[PDB]
Amino acid sequence: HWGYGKHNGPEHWHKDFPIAKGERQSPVDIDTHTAKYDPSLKPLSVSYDQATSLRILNNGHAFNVEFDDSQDKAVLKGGPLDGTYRLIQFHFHWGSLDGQGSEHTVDKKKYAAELHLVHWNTKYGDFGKAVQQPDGLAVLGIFLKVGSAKPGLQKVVDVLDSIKTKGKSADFTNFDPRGLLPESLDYWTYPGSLTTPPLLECVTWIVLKEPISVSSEQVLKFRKLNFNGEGEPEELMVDNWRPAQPLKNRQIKASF
Ligand SMILES: O=S(=O)(NO)c1ccccc1
Ligand SMILES: O=S(=O)(NO)c1ccccc1
Ligand SMILES: O=S(=O)(NO)c1ccccc1
Ligand SMILES: O=S(=O)(NO)c1ccccc1
Ligand SMILES: [Zn+2]
Repeated sequence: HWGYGKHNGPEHWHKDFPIAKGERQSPVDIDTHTAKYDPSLKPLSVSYDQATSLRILNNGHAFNVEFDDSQDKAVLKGGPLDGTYRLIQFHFHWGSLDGQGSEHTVDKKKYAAELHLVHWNTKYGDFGKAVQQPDGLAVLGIFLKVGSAKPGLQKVVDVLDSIKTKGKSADFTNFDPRGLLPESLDYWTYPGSLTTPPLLECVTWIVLKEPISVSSEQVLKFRKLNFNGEGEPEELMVDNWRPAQPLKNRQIKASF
């Protein structure tokens, strides 16, 4: 199936997922000098105080920290969003080297990794129905740069050896996603899509300007994960990022 290898990578996805060449695909390069401040944007509200993480899973593409979304425990509101969006899971995209890893770029600059907190519009009832709507999802993207260690990420880092291969999962309760946010909520927003197949165009992207810093040791542990399942030839889980796609007929707005 799809992956990030030479024969099943981003350049091959379109054959099974035609929308890969669509009109609102993600990620995109964020040209800071073309994005315009938008006064109509309301203050962004990230309410993760009642978040309930459940477990962490290696799905063979990345690892997802899943949350209980049967109620409005962890939600995203405001900004360019209408209504309430429920956090369902978060994951990262990273590279084999510190100079690459992020999916979105800023003035062509690539970060070592990118965090994606996925939320679905509660007016659609469930994630499944949400991915059938143009405003069904909202993903908060956060860039990671190598520097000082990020305390709030260590818990994730230390559980990774228990989910080394595809299909493995482990309990991951009481994790606070607020520990992964930067001080400032300044952001850029634009209409986009999932950056992984099925590449559905149902996402309102909210990408924070301020990156969080993680240590070399922390990202190094991300790179020890496997794309393969237990017992198969080892393929390190690195460079699981989709490159920038054509912006086409879209405008990126800045909250600042
Ligand atoms: O998911 S894909 O990249 N679509 O072309 C793929 C490539 C090779 C074999 C199976 C799937
Ligand atoms: O797609 S997932 O991240 N892993 O299965 C998920 C998380 C919460 C609920 C359903 C699915
Ligand atoms: O676009 S993503 O944030 N990363 O590909 C995403 C992944 C799974 C489900 C929704 C969004
Ligand atoms: O574009 S990718 O397929 N995923 O990031 C890639 C694979 C190997 C090296 C760089 C990029
Ligand atoms: Zn992602």
